Amino acid sequence: WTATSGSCKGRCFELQEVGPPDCRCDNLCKSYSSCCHDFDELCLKTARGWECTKDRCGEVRNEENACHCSEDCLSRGDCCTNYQVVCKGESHWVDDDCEEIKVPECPAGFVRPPLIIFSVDGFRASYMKKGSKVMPNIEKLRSCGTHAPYMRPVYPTKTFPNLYTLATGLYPESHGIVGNSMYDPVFDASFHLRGREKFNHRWWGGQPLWITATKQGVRAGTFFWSVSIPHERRILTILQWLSLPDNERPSVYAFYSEQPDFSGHKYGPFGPEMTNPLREIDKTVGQLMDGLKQLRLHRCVNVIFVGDHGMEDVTCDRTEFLSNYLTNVDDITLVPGTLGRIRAKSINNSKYDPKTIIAALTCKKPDQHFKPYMKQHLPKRLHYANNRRIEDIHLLVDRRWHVARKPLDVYKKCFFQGDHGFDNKVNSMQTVFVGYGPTFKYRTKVPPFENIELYNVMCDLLGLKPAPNNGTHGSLNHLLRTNTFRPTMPDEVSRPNYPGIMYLQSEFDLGCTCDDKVENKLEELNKRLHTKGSTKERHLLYGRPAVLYRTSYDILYHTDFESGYSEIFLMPLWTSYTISKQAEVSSIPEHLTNCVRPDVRVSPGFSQNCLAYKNDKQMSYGFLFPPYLSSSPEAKYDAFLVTNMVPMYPAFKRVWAYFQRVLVKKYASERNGVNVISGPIFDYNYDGLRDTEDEIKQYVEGSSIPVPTHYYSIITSCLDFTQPADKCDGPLSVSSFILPHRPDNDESCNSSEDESKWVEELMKMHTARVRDIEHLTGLDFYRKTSRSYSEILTLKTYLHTYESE
Ligand SMILES: *[C@@H]1O[C@H](CO)[C@@H](O[C@@H]2O[C@H](CO)[C@@H](O[C@@H]3O[C@H](CO[C@H]4O[C@H](CO)[C@@H](O)[C@H](O[C@H]5O[C@H](CO)[C@@H](O)[C@H](O)[C@@H]5O[C@H]5O[C@H](CO)[C@@H](O)[C@H](O)[C@@H]5O)[C@@H]4O)[C@@H](O)[C@H](O[C@H]4O[C@H](CO)[C@@H](O)[C@H](O)[C@@H]4O[C@H]4O[C@H](CO)[C@@H](O)[C@H](O)[C@@H]4O)[C@@H]3O)[C@H](O)[C@H]2NC(C)=O)[C@H](O)[C@H]1NC(C)=O
Ligand SMILES: Cn1c(-c2cnc(OC3CCOCC3)c(C3CC3)c2)n[nH]c1=O
Ligand SMILES: [Ca+2]
Ligand SMILES: [Cl-]
Ligand code: NA
Ligand code: NA
Ligand SMILES: [Zn+2]
Repeated sequence: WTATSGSCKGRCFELQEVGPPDCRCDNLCKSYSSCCHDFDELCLKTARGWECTKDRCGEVRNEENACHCSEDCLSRGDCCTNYQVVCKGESHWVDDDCEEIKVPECPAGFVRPPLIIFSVDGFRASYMKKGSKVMPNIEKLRSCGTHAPYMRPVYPTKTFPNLYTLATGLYPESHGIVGNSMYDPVFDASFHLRGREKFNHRWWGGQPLWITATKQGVRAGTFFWSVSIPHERRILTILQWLSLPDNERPSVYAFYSEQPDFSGHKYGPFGPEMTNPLREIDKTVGQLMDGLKQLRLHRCVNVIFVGDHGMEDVTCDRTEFLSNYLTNVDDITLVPGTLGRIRAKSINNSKYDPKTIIAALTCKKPDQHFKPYMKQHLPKRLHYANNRRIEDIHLLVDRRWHVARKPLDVYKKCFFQGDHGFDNKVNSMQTVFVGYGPTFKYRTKVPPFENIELYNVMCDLLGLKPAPNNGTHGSLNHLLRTNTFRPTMPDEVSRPNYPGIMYLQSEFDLGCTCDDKVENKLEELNKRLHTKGSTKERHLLYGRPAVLYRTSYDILYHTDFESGYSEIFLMPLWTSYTISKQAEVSSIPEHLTNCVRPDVRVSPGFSQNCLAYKNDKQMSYGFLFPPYLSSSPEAKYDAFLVTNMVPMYPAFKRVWAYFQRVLVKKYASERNGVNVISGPIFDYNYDGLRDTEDEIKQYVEGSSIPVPTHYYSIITSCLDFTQPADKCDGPLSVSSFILPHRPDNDESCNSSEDESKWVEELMKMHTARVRDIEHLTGLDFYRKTSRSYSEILTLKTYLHTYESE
């Protein structure tokens, strides 16, 4: 109950919300049916429209008008945004040449440049080029400021997950807004777009920018606008707030546009009906910039123009129905559309089985347009698993398609021609970023980057210390003229041992055998120097990775590769090797097919054993440095060391062998040499973070050898591919992957065919950032390069997406 009989007089768009049942006059009151009786009359004035005309100039202040063209309007802060243009011979902001903003040029009393966040729903990245003729204000922001060709949203590429990621710097799994629709089993409660539950604070985790600012004594504009308040009124309200006295005036403001998303759903992303919504958004930008210019704030404010996600062509006829696959369709609940989430209809049904649901959904039709996953098997780059609100069973839906439970759900719910929500790598889901203002660079293009990074930069823009988040602070310093954040490399926690020869062959009883008892002063000083690290500068190009947690591990040198070997996990944490463009691929000699050799630098007690693999009928083994790329028949023996061995399911060995035999040489040829770092990952609790020993759920049978959940590789070369990887003088180029270590290849529907038809497609799907691998392993890479640390942070956040242009 609200006693809606108080008044909004003098209170219109008040900045602190009042506690029921006193009536409200803030920009959100409509959404709560809590505005005072007189809110529309006082606060939502529309008389005479939104623009000064010739004959309104100098007029007598009529307070009924939506905006004013009288003489006192400038000092009142409530002129129509085109006042000075109509009545003072001034030019529109878009018609002025842009001039570099070297320093903030602000009115007296401003302690920092204000930040205005202008967010647009469904603004697909290619609108910047394709709609440029009809968006002159936006094009001026873009070309005069700092811009990215596109900005990558988070998954799912839905509105609320992405806006809240923008606000928090957190993945949806961490902030808790994991879709536009959700069930939380602990609350036993549901979140929906329509309705009241979404207002309850328990849905909304992390610390959004407005709370960060408030806690640190930076005043924030109430960010959110009830939908019926028109755009013109939102802009005028922001401009009025910017006229408050210094002690009351916010330093950060937000504008949100429901367009072009609203129309994009109805007409598709490039429907001829889409020109008008784009023109209208540009006009709103024009009104803000003209308004700032009137207030002499146009060279003082930092403006961010940012989208939440793009929009793809999707129609009712491109719907797959679970009723075409499942006999038991009534025993499941589906969250439907551009992603699928499945759980049991009733928790009292003990006959429901996710195993059989997944199987009935796997590779059942030749051109099936969704793929089912247990959430912990989704590509790690999605970071979409560690939340009780994310159902165990997930469907990744092909772009341009929908999934529904039953055909009745679609024709009793063709309306729409656009939608979004798909894999955040998809080109049509990419969105926009432009930063314009004193703190951004002038006429600068920056590479594509992920929206999780922006919270840190908005904090930087406001002099705020960011709450802990998933951005990599410093990776976007290259957007900024000043206020950069100067991070330090994390300190190494564990230093390595460098073991020499300490064990005799006969101390090992690992049940391993090798055909290698075959016999020199020249070449014996040689093998010794290699084992002391003589070739190390060739194979470890960027320093050894730092171990950022407490553990016991050894560095092992070899002719062709270097590794950091964990005495706790009984395998390398990392193995580093360089493969030049000239390198040759050889095969494993026949006599060496099942060769495993004891490593006399590492005790039997800290070694794997071959008997455990023999006894484990499910588990086999592979090598991290591939024997195929050995530099000489003699160096090849190093590759069969028990300290280079890792457990591998036979089904995964198909993947791994093709990577090592075919793909590594292919990249070396294409990139003029590559450096490769590979290693195991353990993430049994699917939280994206390195597991401790006591979190490991699976061991090679009868042993203490832990089974990795994933294998990674980081493949670095010179960005200037005219220089070989091992002799590179400038910026680097990287691609990485985190392959799930699975006992079957059910994920790849064509896996009964030759690896040349399916493995590279699997690797692409599991593309990753170096930063993702750092979280998962507790390692820090690129410790010693000649590049600036900010530049290295950017490289560590790079994702190679394999989408076309
Ligand atoms: C992306 O960035 C984020 C932010 O940095 C990273 O997430 C952080 O990771 C930390 C490590 O996992 C984690 O630290 C834990 O904090 C626990 C206290 O948590 C509360 O307080 C914080 C701070 O205000 C708050 O943010 C949290 O909010 C979460 O929970 C509510 C709902 O419950 C949500 O509204 C909110 O969205 C958020 O949920 C997310 O995080 C939780 C995990 O905390 C997930 O479960 C959710 O699914 C969701 O993803 C909390 O309100 C603290 O209690 C933990 O301490 C335990 O472990 C330590 C090790 O130091 C041990 O010493 C302690 O004994 C303790 O163990 C005890 O509790 C155990 C569990 O019950 C029990 O098993 C033991 O036996 C002990 O009794 C821990 O330190 C931090 O909370 C989150 N922060 C956020 C915002 O999510 C994230 O990792 C990054 N992702 C990647 C890929 O890098
Ligand atoms: C969807 N929505 C909104 C709305 C607008 N902006 C938002 O976040 C932005 C605030 C500024 O920083 C950039 C993020 C949010 C987040 C989701 C809570 C919601 N308002 N009205 C409406 O329908
Ligand atoms: Ca983990
Ligand atoms: Cl959703
Ligand atoms: Na075996
Ligand atoms: Na298969
Ligand atoms: Zn939408």
